[PDB]
Amino acid sequence: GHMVNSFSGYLKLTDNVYIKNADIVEEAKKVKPTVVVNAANVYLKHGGGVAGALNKATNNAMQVESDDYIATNGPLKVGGSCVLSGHNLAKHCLHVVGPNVNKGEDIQLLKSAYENFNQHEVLLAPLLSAGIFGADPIHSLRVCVDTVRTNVYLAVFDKNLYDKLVSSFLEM
Ligand SMILES: Nc1ncnc2c1ncn2[C@@H]1O[C@H](COP(=O)(O)OP(=O)(O)OC[C@H]2O[C@@H](O)[C@H](O)[C@@H]2O)[C@@H](O)[C@H]1O
Repeated sequence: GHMVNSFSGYLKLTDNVYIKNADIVEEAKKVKPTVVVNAANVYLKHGGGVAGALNKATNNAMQVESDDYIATNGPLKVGGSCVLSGHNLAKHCLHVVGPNVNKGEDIQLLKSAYENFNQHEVLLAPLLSAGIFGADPIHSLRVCVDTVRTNVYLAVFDKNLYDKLVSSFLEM
């Protein structure tokens, strides 16, 4: 049978949102998901954070394909997305651009970002904008839970952040 989208060890937060303390790259190898989400910039230049880890795991294939896409089509809009190959990690990678709060981009665009998730049944995803782009992780989670109606399995790398998110959620 197909052991595709074989998620295990997630906490169910809502009907359609699950969360786990895991490296999204390790989850990708284990699950072989249809879609993995990248927390991208508009240039798909995969730096630190999730983007760099995903790219490193593809031996730079993601960056080469991303360079090609951007050469052809130009940059994404903040809040926008594109579907590219998941290479050796997944069938597809949904590249989504959260607002860069560190450069004072409108936090409103984080709702636009998560809206992209609704075009896909099942996603393995991180918290958009909550790392290098300097949004409050609890805010990213709230906007995710409030916006996404499809099945999202969130991977949080940092144990302490995972614990703060889960406690903060289960108080309301
Ligand atoms: N390997 C990982 N697995 C799971 N979660 C991770 C991982 N690495 C980081 N995280 C967490 O995922 C969330 C997203 O952080 P970033 O990946 O930095 O995303 P973002 O804030 O949107 O920054 C995007 C920017 O950073 C670059 O990676 C990217 O090219 C873009 O310029 C944060 O909570 C971060 O701690």
